[PDB]
Amino acid sequence: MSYPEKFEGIAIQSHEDWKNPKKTKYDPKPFYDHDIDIKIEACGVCGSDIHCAAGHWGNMKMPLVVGHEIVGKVVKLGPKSNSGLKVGQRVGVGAQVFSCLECDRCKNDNEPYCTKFVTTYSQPYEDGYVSQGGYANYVRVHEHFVVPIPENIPSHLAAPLLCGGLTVYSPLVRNGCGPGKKVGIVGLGGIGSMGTLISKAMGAETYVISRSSRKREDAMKMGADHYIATLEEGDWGEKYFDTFDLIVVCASSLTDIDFNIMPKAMKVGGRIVSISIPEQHEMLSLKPYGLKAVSISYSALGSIKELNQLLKLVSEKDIKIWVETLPVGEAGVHEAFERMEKGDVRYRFTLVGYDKEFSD
Amino acid sequence: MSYPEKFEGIAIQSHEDWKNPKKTKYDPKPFYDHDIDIKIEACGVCGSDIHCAAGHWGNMKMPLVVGHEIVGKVVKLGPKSNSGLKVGQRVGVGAQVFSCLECDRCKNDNEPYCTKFVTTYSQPYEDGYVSQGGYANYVRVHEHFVVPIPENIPSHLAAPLLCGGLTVYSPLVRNGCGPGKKVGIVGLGGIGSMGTLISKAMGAETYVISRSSRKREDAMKMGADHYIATLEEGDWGEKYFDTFDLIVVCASSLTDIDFNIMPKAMKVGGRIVSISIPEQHEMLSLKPYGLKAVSISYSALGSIKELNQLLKLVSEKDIKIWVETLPVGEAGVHEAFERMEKGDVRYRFTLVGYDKEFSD
Ligand SMILES: NC(=O)c1ccc[n+]([C@@H]2O[C@H](COP(=O)([O-])OP(=O)(O)OC[C@H]3O[C@@H](n4cnc5c(N)ncnc54)[C@H](OP(=O)(O)O)[C@@H]3O)[C@@H](O)[C@H]2O)c1
Ligand SMILES: NC(=O)c1ccc[n+]([C@@H]2O[C@H](COP(=O)([O-])OP(=O)(O)OC[C@H]3O[C@@H](n4cnc5c(N)ncnc54)[C@H](OP(=O)(O)O)[C@@H]3O)[C@@H](O)[C@H]2O)c1
Ligand SMILES: [Zn+2]
Ligand SMILES: [Zn+2]
Ligand SMILES: [Zn+2]
Ligand SMILES: [Zn+2]
Repeated sequence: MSYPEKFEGIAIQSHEDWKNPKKTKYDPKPFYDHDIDIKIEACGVCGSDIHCAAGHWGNMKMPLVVGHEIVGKVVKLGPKSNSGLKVGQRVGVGAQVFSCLECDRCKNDNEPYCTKFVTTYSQPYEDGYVSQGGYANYVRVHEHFVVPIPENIPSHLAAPLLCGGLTVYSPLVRNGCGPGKKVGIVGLGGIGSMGTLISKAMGAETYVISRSSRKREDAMKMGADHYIATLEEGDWGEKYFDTFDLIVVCASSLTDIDFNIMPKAMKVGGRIVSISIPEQHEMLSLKPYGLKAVSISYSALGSIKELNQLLKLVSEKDIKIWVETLPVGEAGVHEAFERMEKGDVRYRFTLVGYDKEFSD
Repeated sequence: MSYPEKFEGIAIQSHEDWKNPKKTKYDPKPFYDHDIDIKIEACGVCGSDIHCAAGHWGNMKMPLVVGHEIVGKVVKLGPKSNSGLKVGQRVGVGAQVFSCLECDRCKNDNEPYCTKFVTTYSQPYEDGYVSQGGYANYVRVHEHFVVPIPENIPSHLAAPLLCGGLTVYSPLVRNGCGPGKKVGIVGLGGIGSMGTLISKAMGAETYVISRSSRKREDAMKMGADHYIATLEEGDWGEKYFDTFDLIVVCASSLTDIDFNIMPKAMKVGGRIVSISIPEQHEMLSLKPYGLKAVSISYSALGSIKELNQLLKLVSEKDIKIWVETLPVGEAGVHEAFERMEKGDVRYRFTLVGYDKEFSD
């Protein structure tokens, strides 16, 4: 029906026909004291959107609305709301959508690591409702996880930051990325590029680390201080020995990644932080003998604090990421999904034209 | 013959008979401009002394004088010596004995991680001579790697800190071991014991992590603010979820770290540092999302700068490690290698009584 009782969206109907989501109406989650309703206007197509829909993460209950780099207008506020969020405001919602908000980790700005963590879609809340929203007309989210979008960031350029961006930003900040450091980006995909830009915006000397040579010209155009092509090096660890302070791995998979070499290019005390979550059938493998004075670790999304910090940065040092736009709808999400599989993205897809697709 | 012509120690003869080191004389390494000669007066038994003799590091060119926790007085100073070391001065030498002292890692106090790194024993120098010293009347080391043992530290207690000690000290100071911070030591062995102490010494709430409760009492005696039993407490990472900032492991190895549990006990940002040395080819496989907000790596000895700090620390806060001495001689050694390869050590042996064993 309409916005209050039913939500509509382009939802995955089966993990086999994942490339052909169908428009669907579905019950919103129950509305809670702090939840907020957002009418979407733009959403970013994230690699996770794919892994999930393709069933790479396990059998997900269907139907399923994906997409978690949401930008839209506040349309209704929860009873016990409190955060200046005002109906009509252009806000954003990323990958996380809930946290206990009371444990130390939460109060210490580490809600991505909260015990009661809940992702935007494909997860059941305590009430049992499995998070939806994203490629839809409305999303229902607890206010703590809704951020304001700096007035000067085009929606189609703000959206991706909400997850792909925040995902590189959190590890970068936390691990010293900034003036005078030598940062490295593995995998120039959707996150990688944002991670390259954001890298520079923070002040470091960034190295893009890809396997083929295709993305070279593009990397420099983003401000890369240098480019490396694994397949063309034979042992870049050996060659770039003792150069990197921090390296963030943003690959969609870890199969074409040598964690037995990477350490060499790491300065004493350097740190390797992987950001990826590959198919359920993959491990992070390496001969430990190399983690000599080098630390390897995995990182989740970022804190909402960091998320606002990023939004501030992109807004201030005026960051313009690489996005292509497609209209929400079965045909658009199809092309989006299709191309993401083909890796045929000039980095980021942002579904738009939400109002001329969902009507009432 | 004697000191100038050639030394003599309790050398090993074969990786097989490694438990029966026969006394042997050998030509000292060349005496370069900046080297120094030390008539050892005390030495500590390091686990690695065993590991090397047993051949866990591969087949070594025989014979071989192990031991690299050397304590002794200065005999001669190379023609260009400029450390400020006086002859007869009480100094010490540990696991490292050389570094290019010209590379960045060096001018930045990271000698252990230097390219031209050379260990105290069983390794050829730039010139080919295989490093000796240790369980002998003397040892010829580059002055740079000679530290002035503090006047108030009984030489049978100073020695262990040269290696063992320093090995845990570094990981601790480099990872912020101190007031507030909650340190966790895994493996109440030799290195593990000096760790618990130094940890408390440095002002950090310390937990000792062993599987059994055997050493449970000793731990509390050394200052441990708490004790944990691996096998005994089942899922300790759960019980102690989100507590440790740092954990320096000293057990069997890094690939024995049940990451399906240990990480759990690490607070977001936590560091698991192994101090054991992995096989150049051991390969580790943890979930891509296993080290969630937890890093993992290993450390090697420490810089002399740190080595001195440790000494200064031990001197001032006056710490006494749990040492048991033995006669520096074929007989003694056997008792040591024999009780080391068993754990029948009250943490650290110190082969003393040099003067009354080598004569001339
Ligand atoms: N922890 C978190 O909070 C979080 C949040 C969001 C996403 N993620 C993870 O981030 C990934 C999403 O990727 P994305 O959306 O940023 O980018 P994407 O547009 O999917 O591109 C991924 C890029 O990584 C590289 N890649 C793909 N397959 C690879 C393989 N087999 N071996 C080595 N490199 C490969 C490619 O770059 P090159 O060809 O240039 O090497 C590719 O362009 C997923 O794995 C997801 O689980 C984690
Ligand atoms: N990187 C460096 O600079 C450096 C310098 C010196 C030494 N090291 C390394 O440090 C180790 C030397 O040990 P150490 O001399 O300090 O002590 P040690 O007296 O040899 O005792 C080692 C202790 O670790 C634990 N352990 C032994 N086998 C184990 C196993 N299979 N699984 C789990 N835990 C086990 C035991 O403690 P619990 O029974 O209480 O658990 C044992 O008492 C070697 O592995 C060496 O390579 C590295
Ligand atoms: Zn929480
Ligand atoms: Zn994402
Ligand atoms: Zn040692
Ligand atoms: Zn050097």
